[PDB]
Amino acid sequence: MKTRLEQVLERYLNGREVAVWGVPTRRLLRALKPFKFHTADRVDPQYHYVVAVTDDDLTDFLSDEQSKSFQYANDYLTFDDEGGELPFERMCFNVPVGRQTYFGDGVVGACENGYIKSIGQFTSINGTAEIHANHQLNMTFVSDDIQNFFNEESMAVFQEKLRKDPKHPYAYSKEPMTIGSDVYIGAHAFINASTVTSIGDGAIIGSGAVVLENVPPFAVVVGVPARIKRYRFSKEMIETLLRVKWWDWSIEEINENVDALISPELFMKKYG
Amino acid sequence: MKTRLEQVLERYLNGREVAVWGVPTRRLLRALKPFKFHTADRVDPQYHYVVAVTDDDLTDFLSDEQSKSFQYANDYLTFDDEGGELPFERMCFNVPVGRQTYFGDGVVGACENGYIKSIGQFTSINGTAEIHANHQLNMTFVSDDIQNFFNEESMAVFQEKLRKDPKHPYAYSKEPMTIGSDVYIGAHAFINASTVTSIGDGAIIGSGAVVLENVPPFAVVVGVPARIKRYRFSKEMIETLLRVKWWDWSIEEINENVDALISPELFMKKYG
Amino acid sequence: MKTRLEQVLERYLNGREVAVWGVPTRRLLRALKPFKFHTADRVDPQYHYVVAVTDDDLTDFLSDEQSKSFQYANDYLTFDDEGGELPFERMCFNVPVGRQTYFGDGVVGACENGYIKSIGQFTSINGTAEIHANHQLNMTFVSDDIQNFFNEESMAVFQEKLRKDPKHPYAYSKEPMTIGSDVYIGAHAFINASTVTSIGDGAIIGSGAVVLENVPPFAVVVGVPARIKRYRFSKEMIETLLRVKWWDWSIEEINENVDALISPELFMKKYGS
Ligand SMILES: CN[C@@H]1[C@@H](O[C@H]2O[C@H](CO)[C@@H](N)[C@H](O)[C@H]2O)O[C@H]2C[C@@H](N)[C@@H](O[C@H]3[C@H](O)[C@@H](O)[C@H](N)C[C@@H]3N)O[C@@H]2[C@@H]1O
Ligand SMILES: CN[C@@H]1[C@@H](O[C@H]2O[C@H](CO)[C@@H](N)[C@H](O)[C@H]2O)O[C@H]2C[C@@H](N)[C@@H](O[C@H]3[C@H](O)[C@@H](O)[C@H](N)C[C@@H]3N)O[C@@H]2[C@@H]1O
Ligand SMILES: CN[C@@H]1[C@@H](O[C@H]2O[C@H](CO)[C@@H](N)[C@H](O)[C@H]2O)O[C@H]2C[C@@H](N)[C@@H](O[C@H]3[C@H](O)[C@@H](O)[C@H](N)C[C@@H]3N)O[C@@H]2[C@@H]1O
Repeated sequence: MKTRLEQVLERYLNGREVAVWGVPTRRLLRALKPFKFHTADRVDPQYHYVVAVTDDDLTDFLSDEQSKSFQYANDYLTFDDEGGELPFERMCFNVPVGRQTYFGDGVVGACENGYIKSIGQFTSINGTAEIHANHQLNMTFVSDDIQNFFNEESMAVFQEKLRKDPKHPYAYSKEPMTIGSDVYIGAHAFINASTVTSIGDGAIIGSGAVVLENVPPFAVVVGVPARIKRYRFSKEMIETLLRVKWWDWSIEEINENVDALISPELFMKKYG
Repeated sequence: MKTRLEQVLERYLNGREVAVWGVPTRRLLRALKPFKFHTADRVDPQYHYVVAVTDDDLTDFLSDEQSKSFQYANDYLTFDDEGGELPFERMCFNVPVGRQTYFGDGVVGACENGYIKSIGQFTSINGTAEIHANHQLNMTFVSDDIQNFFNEESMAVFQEKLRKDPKHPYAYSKEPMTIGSDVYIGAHAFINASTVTSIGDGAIIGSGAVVLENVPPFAVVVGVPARIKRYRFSKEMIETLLRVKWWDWSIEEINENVDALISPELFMKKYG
Repeated sequence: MKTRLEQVLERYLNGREVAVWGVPTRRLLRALKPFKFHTADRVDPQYHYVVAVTDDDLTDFLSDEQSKSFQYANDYLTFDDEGGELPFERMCFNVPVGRQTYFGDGVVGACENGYIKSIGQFTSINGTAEIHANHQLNMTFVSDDIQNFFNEESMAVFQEKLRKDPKHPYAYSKEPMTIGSDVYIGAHAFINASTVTSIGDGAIIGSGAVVLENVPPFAVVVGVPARIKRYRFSKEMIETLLRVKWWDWSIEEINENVDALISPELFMKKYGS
């Protein structure tokens, strides 16, 4: 598919040459082949778009006096940062991701696995959070890679049972999960992709939480298994929030309405 | 002793040359010295065995149309994948590992530490699972690296007390862990190498579980600390399973009795 | 700002050349600018100090027969190991770290974020442990990166409310946390940098524990969220330990009192007063 980098370069490269900051990998070279590129030496934002290969390389680049006139995404990006936030809506494999939303390699993998339908705007997911499905639980075995030994006939009856399974092994037979906007997920959290179809808008998933069922909008869930500890707002305000959907506002609307975003009391007065 | 790649090349290289896909590392070049190798350009499975250096390199390889004649393990492997599954029983730091069994870097480390006696067949361990022992808890200090300041005399006094400690700090004076066959371990799980000697065949360890005691065969454990939630099968069927040991079956046997593998009621009718 | 490597070379390089064991990186070559360095081939501790670039590189070096003449820290180090243990007290992003103390990249990042005041001596932190703060919980939004869209007037109003927030979003307006000496933190543990200011001396944080408030000295905490399960020692010996502070002892004193360190009963007979 189109990587994050490719989506950014299609939007912001603007005919410049890519200055690679770090050791180029084969995956990077494949992504840059539609573009002119070279190993960064002296860089000028009028002439160059800087791609740091790793986050390590970005730290070095941003520590260098040459980076001062380079703006995030517009002039530079990290290649190995497929979950990194962007100022525009993007695709992660074939999952739409909203603005200013970030996540780590586990969620990137879940996006590739087809476990995720969409990730909302202004959503914050700690890099250590994980999303995996259940194996089959209604067979004699729980192994998945046993199937590498299955011939065509055995694999057919095995696959056929996997669909009829109402418990959705490997996320079969279910809708991929929606992760809403203005969502927060802390370190080492886990969401089960066989048994969860929605993390509601505004949900907060605490560190260490193991989420086995849907999280309602603006619920705060903690623990193993994860349980609703409280809601962020009253029922009336949650009702208003889901109607107004400030997370779809334009940048101008976000700034014009900043007092209502900073103050829930002013939000309710204006919209509720 | 031998890395995973070396065990695979010993079995499958078949007089071909190794085509390296990705930037090589010091440890890869050490593993490749007995074999002729070169940087991959054009590759053909009749002539070449493709070694992807990193998991990212493999992703790039399998996206290239040159790869679709290449079979997993038989014609290509990832070097940085010591926990990766294989169609034959292998060694991981002198720990026997069964067919189609995979685990991540934490479990690889525990094998190197001598914490694990063996890992069974068709066993599936999430890459973020961890296995560590306890430090000593019957001394004034809990630190391990204070011993870096111990002269000869102090080290001898410290080691003699560790060796008679019935709680097996650093897994001293206990049997290394057996992990059974048809076992599942989910994300962020932990197993204490000081207090656990067996994960029974068929055991399922839920994501986030913190396992401090042996897990009986076919038990499902969850939580912090881990406690049994349920058993996969009746006591009679568990007895039957531990007798038949389908996980030692030939590939022919697996396909012939695939009906019994997918239907536990057929399994008990045929073998119970 | 000085890397761990530079701090070690400043003390131990002793006029030698750095032999780089592994593929060098941008960050390594910048840290090696003040030094003589070359790609390692044949290495001799008389002439060379070996820097493994990655931990995997270090595994390869230590499997090589040339490495048996090299002592840890004195003659070799890993570049990608900013939280690695050392025989001297060091800085990690302006955070003092005691001797023989180790931690992983999660704690290193917490150091860089300003969340940690100091980390004590002989403290063992699993590499998978994580320390981060809460976002603001008193606004309409919980996102942080929404602020990339704030103009200067919006950002000012946002930052003003964060600074007056008594629950310390992003660790605002609180003391960075102290992590004591002789501390142990297990795999996948988490400490909340918004609501924790002290992990007491001698505390044990079990694997998977989610620590949301201060851990008293020598308490053992487990669970999500973490709860005190037991103390390592009696009240009297905890008082004695906090006074003797053997973790500040010199190498000479540590070996002279090895018996008191190994047997708590002997520790109290000598120090319990
Ligand atoms: C550079 N500082 C940032 C900090 O900013 C906060 O403290 C700053 C200094 O006091 C303030 N100037 C700022 O207003 C305030 O918001 O907010 C945290 C929030 C946390 N979820 C995470 O998200 C990042 C992810 O970790 C990362 O992976 C992703 N790429 C980007 C995310 N923002 O890391 C950032 C980062 O540590
Ligand atoms: C590539 N797809 C796989 C999926 O297969 C399932 O969904 C497919 C598409 O719907 C089906 N065709 C297939 O029959 C079914 O089993 O099962 C999961 C099971 C999970 N424990 C893990 O194990 C992998 C580890 O994560 C990895 O590290 C290790 N190398 C190999 C393991 N299989 O990742 C795989 C992987 O996401
Ligand atoms: C190389 N072996 C070491 C082992 O030594 C123990 O078993 C040995 C016998 O097999 C004994 N000779 C030794 O006396 C005893 O203490 O103690 C553990 C303690 C654990 N917190 C971790 O800490 C390490 C961190 O994982 C690492 O990241 C950090 N750099 C250094 C830490 N010690 O990994 C080490 C490592 O596995």
